[PDB]
Amino acid sequence: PTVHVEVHQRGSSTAKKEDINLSVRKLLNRHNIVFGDYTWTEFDEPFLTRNVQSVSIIDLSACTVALHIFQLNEDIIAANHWVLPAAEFHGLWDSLVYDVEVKSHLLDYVMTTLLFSDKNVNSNLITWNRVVLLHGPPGTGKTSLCKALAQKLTIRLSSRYRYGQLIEINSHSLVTKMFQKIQDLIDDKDALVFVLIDAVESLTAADAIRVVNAVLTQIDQIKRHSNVVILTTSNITEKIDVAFVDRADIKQYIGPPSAAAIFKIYLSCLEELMKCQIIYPRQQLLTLRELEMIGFIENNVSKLSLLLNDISRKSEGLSGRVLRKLPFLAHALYVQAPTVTIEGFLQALSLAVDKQFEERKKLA
Ligand SMILES: Nc1ncnc2c1ncn2[C@@H]1O[C@H](COP(=O)(O)OP(=O)(O)O)[C@@H](O)[C@H]1O
Repeated sequence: PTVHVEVHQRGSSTAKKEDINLSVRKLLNRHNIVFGDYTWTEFDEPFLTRNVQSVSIIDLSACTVALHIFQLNEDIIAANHWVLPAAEFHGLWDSLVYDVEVKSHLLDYVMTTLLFSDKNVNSNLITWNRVVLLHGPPGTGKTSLCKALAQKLTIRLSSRYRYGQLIEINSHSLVTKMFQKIQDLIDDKDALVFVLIDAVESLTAADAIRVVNAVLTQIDQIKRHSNVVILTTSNITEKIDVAFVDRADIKQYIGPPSAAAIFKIYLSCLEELMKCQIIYPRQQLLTLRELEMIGFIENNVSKLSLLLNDISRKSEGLSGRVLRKLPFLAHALYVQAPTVTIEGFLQALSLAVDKQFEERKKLA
């Protein structure tokens, strides 16, 4: 069995990754027994304190332990460009809460695609290509998940590629000049190059006819390369569109979150405010599973978690975008103070949610 361990090497570190590889594996033999996903940020060994920010075990270490040691990179006309792994995308993957194994299977699909591409599997005999489509209603994290997926793959494939690239083309819009810069990045075969075309449905809605055909033909060229992956998103979940998108061999529906997911999302927001001490004092909050084990009995330990559970349920229907914005509105409208008890914040969050749906009915 294989266990994955992501090692965040400090930007200021100059040590070889083989040295870090041996240090981290000594640390794991020390602790050796693991209960689940655990992350060390403080170390006793001074070589690790110097060169490693965090060691995270991610989903008894007699399994096969795979280390992924990476450094974050701290820093083209109509395109955004990041060198991967990018500091901007650090923590994005974990901030996206989907139902079980949406992100897992998506990672595995692209992993198999890259494996098949790397071994020159004949696609006439086994179906695969280099295009990925996430489709969903707007605000479900599709663009973020593409970026987070590109970051995960670069980190997980650090043995085959030395770094990654992400080019985000802004659909709202020389075309030869942009794809020349993309080809220069592809020319470096030590790099896994991701090209992200957001909301491709706007292309078929948009003189405008020539620009589209120019981009589709440029896409057809770069996808001929082994180190290229094309990520696309569509905010219309149902409709058919453009060839390379409709023929994408990986299609994933991304819908709005369930009440179970909303609960986790809110929990992550409340944890963050407690970490920053905007919510003070800190209090213990229960997960759904923990609530289910006590049959949802209302007592001092559970009262506030039950209240959050009920806020999550009347939040059903809202997108993730709105959900992670509501704690900001809750604080700005109903707290307006540097500090607030969790009781006060949950009440504020509840009002903010009601306000969202009042605004909704006015649009109806
Ligand atoms: N399922 C989710 N869980 C947590 N946060 C989410 C989720 N979906 C969206 N968000 C938040 O909304 C932000 C913007 O979403 P975005 O990726 O632009 O949506 P889309 O591209 O699908 O329109 C994300 O960066 C994220 O913080």
